[PDB]
Amino acid sequence: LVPRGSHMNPKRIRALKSGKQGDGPVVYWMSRDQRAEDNWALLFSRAIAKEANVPVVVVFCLTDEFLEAGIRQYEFMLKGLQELEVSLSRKKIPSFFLRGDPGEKISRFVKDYNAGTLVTDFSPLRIKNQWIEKVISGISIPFFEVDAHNVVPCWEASQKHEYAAHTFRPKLYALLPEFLEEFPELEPNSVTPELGMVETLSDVLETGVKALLPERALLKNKDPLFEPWHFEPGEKAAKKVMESFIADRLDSYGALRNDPTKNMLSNLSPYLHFGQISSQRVVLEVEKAESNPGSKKAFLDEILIWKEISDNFCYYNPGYDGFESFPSWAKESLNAHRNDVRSHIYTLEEFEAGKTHDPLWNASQMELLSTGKMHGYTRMYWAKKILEWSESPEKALEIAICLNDRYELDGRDPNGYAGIAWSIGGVHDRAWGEREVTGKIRYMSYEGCKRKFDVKLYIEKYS
Ligand SMILES: Cc1cc2nc3c(=O)[nH]c(=O)nc-3n(C[C@H](O)[C@H](O)[C@H](O)COP(=O)(O)OP(=O)(O)OC[C@H]3O[C@@H](n4cnc5c(N)ncnc54)[C@H](O)[C@@H]3O)c2cc1C
Ligand SMILES: O=c1nc2n(C[C@H](O)[C@H](O)[C@H](O)CO)c3cc(O)ccc3cc-2c(=O)[nH]1
Repeated sequence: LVPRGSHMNPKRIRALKSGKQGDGPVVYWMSRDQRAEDNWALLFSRAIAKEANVPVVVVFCLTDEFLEAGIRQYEFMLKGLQELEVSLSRKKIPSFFLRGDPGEKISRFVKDYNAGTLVTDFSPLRIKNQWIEKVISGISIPFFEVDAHNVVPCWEASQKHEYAAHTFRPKLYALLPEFLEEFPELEPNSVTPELGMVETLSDVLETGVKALLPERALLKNKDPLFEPWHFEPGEKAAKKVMESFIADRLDSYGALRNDPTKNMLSNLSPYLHFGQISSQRVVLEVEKAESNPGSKKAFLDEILIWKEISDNFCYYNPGYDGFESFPSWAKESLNAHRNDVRSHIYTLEEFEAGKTHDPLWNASQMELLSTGKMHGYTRMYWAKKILEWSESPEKALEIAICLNDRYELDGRDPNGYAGIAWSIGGVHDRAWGEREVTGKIRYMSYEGCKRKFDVKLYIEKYS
């Protein structure tokens, strides 16, 4: 059914719904992993199709709202998809396009297109679970899930929530020999569909990407400060970004990754978030590069351990966007400090506009507003001050999530929920010295940042 093959480890795929395979095509419902290369979900779909002697097709369902995403994210995504249509067409793989709630739309497409098998990629977010539940209730064919985003499938890396990077790391590293491997080439279709009410991705893109942008987003926020030229979308551009990282930035990454005045990060996160490039691919190429061992170890721990522990966090904590997901020590500490007098209480709107008393905080928010990607070091500072200057930890978490999800190109992502939870709630951290308001949550002061990098320069750049 799912045939054996070179580099096709069956542990990457599991049945969401087992059943009777139909005579029709294999449909890959693409959602998280928007690429044609290095995509285990697409590769498995193609293998299932080959075994059944049917075509494989791809379908995508555009929702007009997604976790507070606006025009900046939808346009980045849709420009990517425009390129993807060409790549898929070159492999003779049809791509179809739906609009609305994927729950309803995907199950109806499965009926209308007479799919014999359904496959999707893996996301641990609540919204994907909700769509999947609805689809299952509406189909009568087998439905598989493939982890295309993680090197080690999320449900294999650990059977539970990992409290620390140091408990996850040995589990993950022990499984790299099995799962850190090259990808096979995607075989083009050899079987022709020749196949109403179904529009192709090509069809819907004939009048451009702008026509597809959600109306509700534009109306809610014109997004005047966004600068679209910092990150070009799509698989080709992602590859360029990875190659320039390796060539120009990787050697200095270990020394300078915590300095937000230096452009020494990979800049891969928007591409990784939309699955326009594979983290497994990135790891393979970094492993091959001759660079500083310190920098390689640091980079690999981020894209392997911290990225995959974020999927672990969301997968094993259904309330990952809530205070109750925090470790017990942190809930106890924040609870004990709930009635401490705050020095500042900012509204969502004040934080959003960068209108605090702290110019480093404001500059961090301006980097986010202007570029859609805040430096990783200042993201920690930024979220921690939202805790410090909100009425409650719950309110802080709500605000941090909202701004991250509204404005980061790489947001609405397990890495964001996990990073915000680390920052505000000590998830995957330890307790530090007790303070008013913030209790034992790790503190990051303005003066501490001044000691570590040129704060004045960062502020000037985003003024
Ligand atoms: C408050 C807060 C919010 C965050 N929100 C997001 C988010 O919405 N989306 C997002 O992808 N990351 C988020 N992160 C994690 C991290 O800051 C970003 O992944 C990183 O800054 C992206 O830039 P880069 O790809 O140039 O990073 P690089 O340092 O080059 O890292 C390469 C890749 O490794 C992964 N990675 C790196 N650092 C982390 C980390 N700390 N946790 C998890 N994975 C990591 C990412 O996939 C990243 O793209 C957040 C962190 C914090 C503290
Ligand atoms: O399948 C979809 N995935 C969309 N995604 C992808 C999202 O990463 C996945 O839907 C989740 O991983 C759950 O599968 C978006 C991601 C963003 O950051 C912003 C907007 C979207 C919109 C959609 C969408 O309309 N349909």
